[PDB]
Amino acid sequence: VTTKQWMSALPDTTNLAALSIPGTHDTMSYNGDITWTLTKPLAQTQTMSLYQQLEAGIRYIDIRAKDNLNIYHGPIFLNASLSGVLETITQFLKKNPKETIIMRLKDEQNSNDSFDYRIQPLINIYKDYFYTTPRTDTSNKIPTLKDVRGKILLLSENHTKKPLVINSRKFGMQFGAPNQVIQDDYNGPSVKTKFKEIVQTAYQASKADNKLFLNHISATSLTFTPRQYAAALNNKVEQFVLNLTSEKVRGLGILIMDFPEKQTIKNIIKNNKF
Ligand SMILES: O[C@H]1[C@H](O)[C@@H](O)[C@H](O)[C@@H](O)[C@H]1O
Repeated sequence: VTTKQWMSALPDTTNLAALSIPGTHDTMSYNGDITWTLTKPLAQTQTMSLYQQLEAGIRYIDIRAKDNLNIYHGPIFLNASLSGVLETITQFLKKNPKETIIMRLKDEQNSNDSFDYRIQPLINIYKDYFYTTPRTDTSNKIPTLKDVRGKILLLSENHTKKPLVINSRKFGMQFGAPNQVIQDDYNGPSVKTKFKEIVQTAYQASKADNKLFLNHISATSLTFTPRQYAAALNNKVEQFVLNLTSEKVRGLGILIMDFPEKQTIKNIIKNNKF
């Protein structure tokens, strides 16, 4: 099967939590302004553009914005807007209608509630492309592929600490909600330690089927760049996944990476059953 349409080949009845999904950390940090090129080794986390990542099989993206609706990496402008991102993602789903995309949307200045209101008009323009439930529904249950076909599962992260509610509909769910387990030890861990946490989280992910696992392979430190961690960790993660596939262990959750190589993404995909 093609990496461009790998989810379409999966059974409609499969739960989102039962899959091994390749994703990218700080998805848009593959280009940026002058400050971006000056701090390139510290800030860059990807080489492939958004459309290229989607075509390569990535189904989980990490978009970080500010109330001006532009994409940022802290104080660094990434030469992209949320509209441009939304249009790209939406075009991909229109072309490949069975795929689904998990999208973490973070506010870079978590000090304001103005982010929630400002993004609403833009998100509303693409309402037909978002997985949505009624406001009253607090079921929190993880959807089935049938329900998210050709749609975006939004994971909101901002000051309000609540899910994006536009009109009477609740858009996606809250990032960090009780139905998702997150491993995000980014703050300078040793390679050995980081690997243990990745492996432990993947192990726990296999035993459960009622929660979403966001397992970050990514990290930084004052003396080790994202590029350096990826070069050490990605291959180790890849071989671990290859092994588990032999033991018939599937549904490892969302493996969120920096600088993922095409072959690595394919092997994570192959962990699912077709
Ligand atoms: O710099 C970190 C890092 O990128 C983590 O992966 C992300 O989850 C945190 O929100 C962010 O502050």
